[PDB]
Amino acid sequence: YESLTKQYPVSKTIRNELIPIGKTLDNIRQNNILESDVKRKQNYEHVKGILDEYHKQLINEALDNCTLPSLKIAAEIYLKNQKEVSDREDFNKTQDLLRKEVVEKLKAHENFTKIGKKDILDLLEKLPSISEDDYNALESFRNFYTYFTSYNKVRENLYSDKEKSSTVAYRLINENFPKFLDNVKSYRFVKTAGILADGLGEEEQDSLFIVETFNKTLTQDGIDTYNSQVGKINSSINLYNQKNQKANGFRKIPKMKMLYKQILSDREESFIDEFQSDEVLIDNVESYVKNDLAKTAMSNIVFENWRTFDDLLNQEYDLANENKKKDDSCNLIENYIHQISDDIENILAKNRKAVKAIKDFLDSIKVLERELKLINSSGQELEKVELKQVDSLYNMTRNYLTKKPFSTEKVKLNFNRSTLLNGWDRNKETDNLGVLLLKDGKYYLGIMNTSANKAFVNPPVAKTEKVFKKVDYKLLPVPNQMLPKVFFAKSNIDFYNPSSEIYSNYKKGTHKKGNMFSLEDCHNLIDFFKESISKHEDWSKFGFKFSDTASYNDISEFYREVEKQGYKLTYTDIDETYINDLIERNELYLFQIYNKDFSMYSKGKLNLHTLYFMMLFDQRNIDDVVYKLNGEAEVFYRPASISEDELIIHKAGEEIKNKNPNRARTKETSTFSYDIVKDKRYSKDKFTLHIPITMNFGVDEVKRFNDAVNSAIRIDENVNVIGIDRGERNLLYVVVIDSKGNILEQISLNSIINKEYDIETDYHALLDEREGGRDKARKDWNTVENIRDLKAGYLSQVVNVVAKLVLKYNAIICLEDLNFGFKRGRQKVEKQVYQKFEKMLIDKLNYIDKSREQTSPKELGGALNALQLTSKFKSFKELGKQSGVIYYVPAYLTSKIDPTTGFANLFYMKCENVEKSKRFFDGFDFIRFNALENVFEFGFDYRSFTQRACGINSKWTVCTNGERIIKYRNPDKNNMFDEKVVVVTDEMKNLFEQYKIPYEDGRNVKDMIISNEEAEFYRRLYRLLQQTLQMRNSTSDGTRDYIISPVKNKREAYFNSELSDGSVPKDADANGAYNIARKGLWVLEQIRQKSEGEKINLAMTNAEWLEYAQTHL
RNA sequence: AAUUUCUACUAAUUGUAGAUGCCGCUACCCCGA
DNA sequence: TGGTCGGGGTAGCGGCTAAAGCACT
DNA sequence: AGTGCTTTA
Repeated sequence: YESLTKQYPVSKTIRNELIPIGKTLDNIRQNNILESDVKRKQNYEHVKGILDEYHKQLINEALDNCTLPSLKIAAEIYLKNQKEVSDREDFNKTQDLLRKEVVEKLKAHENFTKIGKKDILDLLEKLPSISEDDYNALESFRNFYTYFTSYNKVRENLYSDKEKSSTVAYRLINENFPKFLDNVKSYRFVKTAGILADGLGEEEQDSLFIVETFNKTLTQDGIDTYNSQVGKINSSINLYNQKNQKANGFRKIPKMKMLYKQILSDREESFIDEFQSDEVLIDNVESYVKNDLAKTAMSNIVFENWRTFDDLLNQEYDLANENKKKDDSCNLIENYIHQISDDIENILAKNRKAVKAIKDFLDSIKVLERELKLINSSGQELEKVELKQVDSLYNMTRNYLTKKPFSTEKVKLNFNRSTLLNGWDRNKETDNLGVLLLKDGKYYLGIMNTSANKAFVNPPVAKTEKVFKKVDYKLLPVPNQMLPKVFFAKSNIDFYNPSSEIYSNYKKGTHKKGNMFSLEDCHNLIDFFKESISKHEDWSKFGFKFSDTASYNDISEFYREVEKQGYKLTYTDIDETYINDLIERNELYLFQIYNKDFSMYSKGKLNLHTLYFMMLFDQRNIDDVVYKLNGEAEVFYRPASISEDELIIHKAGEEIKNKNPNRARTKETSTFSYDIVKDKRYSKDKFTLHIPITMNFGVDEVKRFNDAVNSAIRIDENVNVIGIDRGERNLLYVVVIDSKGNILEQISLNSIINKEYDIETDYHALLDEREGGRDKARKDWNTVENIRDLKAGYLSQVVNVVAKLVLKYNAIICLEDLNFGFKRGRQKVEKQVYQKFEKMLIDKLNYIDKSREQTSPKELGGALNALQLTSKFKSFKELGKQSGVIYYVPAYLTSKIDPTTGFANLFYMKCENVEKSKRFFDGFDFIRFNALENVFEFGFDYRSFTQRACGINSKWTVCTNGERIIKYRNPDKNNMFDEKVVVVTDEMKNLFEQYKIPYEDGRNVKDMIISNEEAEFYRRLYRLLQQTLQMRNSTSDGTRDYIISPVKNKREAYFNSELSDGSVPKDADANGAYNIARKGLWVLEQIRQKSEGEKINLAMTNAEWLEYAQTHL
């Protein structure tokens, strides 16, 4: 499995730590960044609600009020069967948004705001603010490096693929017209809204047949006009919705109309305009006739009852009168809350009034909205008026904590250079302000001061032999763009004439995508590029070796060859004393980096991320196709969190005890030094970096899952398979196997152990009893352990275990499916944390690394070339397919039950009627009894059962022997139950003695039982019949294992889990893991059966699975 | 009870063993004061 | 069941982005 | 005769 190595350009962002070195307090202000007092954020009442609010004008004065409304502009049946046979993929385009130029009509108006042109947001005041304590008019701050592609322009594509299901400006026309073709295929006499709308009497629209400018719902008036009034009238009326019949209540949750949820620009942008008095203004100042009704209590300020008159009317018949469920008219029991919305006869009429009296008044109308319940004004009036137009902006007034990660109004400050760190190339040394440097071992970092940026352009040669080595590099970005950018600029055209024919060819674009042309002229263009780069000196410093003239790289291949060669790092000696001589002038912000790892006596193994950063500048290695520093690397300061006083800590003499068993025993004193210990990471200030990384830079191929597995598929080196399962006693018991089902491991991941350190961790009961502690402590207050953080850490540790197993035994991972599977079901892990375990196991299997103090990195797990075992995942919808080396198989009717009979659920369902029970018995061949082993054995054949193709060969004779510890129900003493049957046999000898039947003849005693008729007799016979087959034991507290299949496995084995043999699963969930492994080997055989890049589906049928499980020997 | 970040660690020790894309685009969900 | 406020996550939704003209004071 | 840069490409 030596393929799959650096076969996908993965990328990461190392998050390292900074500490200064030298003086490192350069500036007179002592900030060293000058992001130390922004002051733009405290008392933000002047500025709040300006930019994002005037986005409302920016959208309103640009969108097209009168679009091309006609759905019939396509002029097409679509698909009603009244058309020609030849579709020719045109009808699906008619379903699709085949129009193009409505965006062109949208963008007709540039639409700058009343307050200011873009220049007010682009002119550099070079200040954090201009506003004042009294008021502000055109407040702004400096530009901060390309807001355009990032913050505000994302809102300006509404008919596009923005990947959010609310900007519904074209999915409405995409969906409603197919729905109307359905509504004319069938007719609307099944829906309730056609006539429940006692008035309008329509499902959605005033007249459903006609088209309409549905974007009226998108604007300020919102979906209230579309929905809210008929929502209000929807109540206990229409008793046939509450009294079933052929229609008008065809389902319990119909709600037959909906326009899809409010657009991104809605729930947003309350009312305010450019005025010379400022307000925080979270509330509707224009007009709050809105009422988000929530109709339970009226006059709750001055009534104090959650239901107004229901509280007054009665208190006994609220529960004394029987509920509606068993005793089914809704209009007499629930119509109270529908007639409760008695409308207020009048229209607190108030606006933002008293702010001018003193400088500080904040929230008048917000307090009015808070204290007053919704105004009960904008009702319904039995017909769907523009009532409740301003719920859409009260929806800004509420939930304002939810929507605001980043607009352009709140970007953070940094060094006095917007482009900080955008590129650390040779030529851009002067402007990008960044410089890399390092001594031996300690990795330094330099940032030039703004005053003397050009001071570093002249490094004098070495004088003293105290080096302070400095690193620089050189590259060539985006060669699709730089190559046409250079040699076609008007300046370089003057400095070097190109041929007019080639310029004409490129301007018309003969050589671009989608054309047949003279390949010799394409070669002429390529030569023009090559020789005009030969003209250069800065570009010519690169060792560029492009292709040959016999057949040159295509233009995409040309840019690939340009990009992959274009990166070279080097270094030059610098006098340390000279750095000391210059830093006095406050001209260079120096830094250096370390963490837990960089310390020689700290011999312990490295963190994985300090290995990458350390090996990045491994100057002895070229790092040609290995990690390359790239892109912006913005820094981040945080302040100190917790004080030393709050750090409660013992002084010298802290011989405290160990929490762990087997180390609280051996070393209870906890021998230690007296550098007394505590988490210090929050005890001080901090500086942090982000270094983007393109691990496996320059790799020339992105591939797929079949590509990411088929190399293993031809020649195996992987045949083993990991099983995974969960259960009660073991949380996540795992089982690996071999090709032919030989179990090779039985380790419970409840227990893990540091083998190299070779001291037992006793992880069992540090897992199960600790999560039990969380279970019994989380009910009343938020425990220290989050509800899933311990599971996250445990699964994180398990990733190392499974990765080591994969690399040791060659085994491939075969986690259970959760799509072809049916239920959600009772589970040991509640919210499908197993799903994010799949995600984590993919995410790490993108790349184990040793991460030790010294390395010889030329290895598969040597941190140079990490094996990319699985390609990246896209979606859980994409899951259910083989994610590289993480296959999936279903898990249903086999997670608990061995397949030897498998009828844990009885082959028939439970019997109630006496004659049906008799018929159910009559399929049996013989019910018998032998007093030797006391076995009251039975007999039956497969063919006489429902679903007579599900199983295969149910001719086995279910026996009855051995004890069972089954979970009785004997609720006499408040849900008591007998913990066991004494033995499964002999509990019905008394039942036979009730009739005194000759049960020792060897006859089919059934012949008498059909003649016997007693309800309790057959009820108890049912209980013992289901219980003798209950082959999994309900393990007690202080668990005991008994996997006891009544059918013999040819040797009276019963797969008895009390035994010690390895092939026998030790526990029930271990047997389930074994079953998942046996499905895993089958799906691997299914894959091997194929012989092309095409692969059959991963799924299984229950019949086929039961067939193979029967034929597992 | 030590970190750069998270779980758990004491683990010969101002540390141990294993894991992680930071800013960022706005959305859904699912049950609930 | 449209009835209102969540409430915290879930999943598919920018990244893994760096030189050169060019209009510049 | 020009440094900031938003532009491109």
